[PDB]
Amino acid sequence: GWASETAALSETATPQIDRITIPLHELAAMPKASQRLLDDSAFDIETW
Amino acid sequence: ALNSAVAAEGGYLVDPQTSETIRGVLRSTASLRQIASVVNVEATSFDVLVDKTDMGSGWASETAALSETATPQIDRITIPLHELAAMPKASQRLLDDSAFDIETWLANRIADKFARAEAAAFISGDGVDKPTGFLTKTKVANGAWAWGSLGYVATGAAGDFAAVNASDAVVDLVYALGAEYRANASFVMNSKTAGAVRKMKDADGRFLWAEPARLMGYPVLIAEDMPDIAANAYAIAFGDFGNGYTIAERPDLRVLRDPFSAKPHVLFYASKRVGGDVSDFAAIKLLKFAA
Amino acid sequence: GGYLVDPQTSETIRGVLRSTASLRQIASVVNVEATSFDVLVDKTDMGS
Repeated sequence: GWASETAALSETATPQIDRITIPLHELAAMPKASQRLLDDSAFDIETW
Repeated sequence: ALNSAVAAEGGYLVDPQTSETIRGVLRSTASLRQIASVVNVEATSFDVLVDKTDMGSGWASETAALSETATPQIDRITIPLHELAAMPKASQRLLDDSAFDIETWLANRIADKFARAEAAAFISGDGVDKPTGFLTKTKVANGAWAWGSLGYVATGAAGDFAAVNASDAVVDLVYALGAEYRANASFVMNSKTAGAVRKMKDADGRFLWAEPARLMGYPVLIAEDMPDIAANAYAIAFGDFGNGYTIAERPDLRVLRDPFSAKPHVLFYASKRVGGDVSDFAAIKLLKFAA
Repeated sequence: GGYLVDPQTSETIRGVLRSTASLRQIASVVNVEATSFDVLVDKTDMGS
């Protein structure tokens, strides 16, 4: 603030630091493919 | 564009020209420093060494077996060299926007106050944290004069000078001082004592005493810190302060500006340190008004 | 200290700005060192 010609000029204020956390979770998927329908199938399911 | 008197019709184009230097009341400077013994000393104290006595001469015979003669005993006097400090507070917004030189004026106005505050200590100051003036030196009647004391001559009447033979207490004070100290000696009075001296007039109304304002031919230092003519006061002193009084000082003024204590101000802290008391007690006589 | 401040004073005295368009930059300006100027025109034309 404007100090003015005469004043004590006390301590004003300081930005209060706040911390935001990005917990970094994981994204998972487990397609359960049978073994039969994996080698007797003409389509490559393991790459599909 | 018209007359410079009325404001709107061209009166705003004037700008009063201010002073060159910021003047001030010209206060007393007769400080006894210019007549006493000022010695630069960068220490905690000054220790003078005097010879309170003298030797003995023989006038030896042709066959006399010369004996040992006297030898002057020696006195040491310690000038404590106290300090004098003043701390004026000037705003920082002022110092910036103040076309004069406020710092140089503050140091020049302080050095005027110090040269004036130490003039009181050299005359009537006591011993605590300040030089002892020659008035606090156990004044003893003259004739019964010892070394550790200042002599004085009495006037007669208590309130003022003698009732009948006035102006004899002044002349015998002169000739009670020693022909070698009177060579360069001077009275010390205040403004209202030197006035009461000039008002002294003979039996016909004419002044009996005939810019430096000397008295009986000897100079007069018009102090402002000696006592005036009271019931039992020492209003007039006279002596060779060139040898009687010694001043010890550091010939500078240490100013420490402090922008930190008072934050929007600067708070100049200046302090020179000076001390001094009488070193030759035989060289200062006094005029007590008691009896 | 409030007596010895002496504000600055805007080295040149300014004024409100007025328009400079004066019809001189479209009209005909004739330097005439006389009591008056004449012009000679042809209010009509010839015949054929």
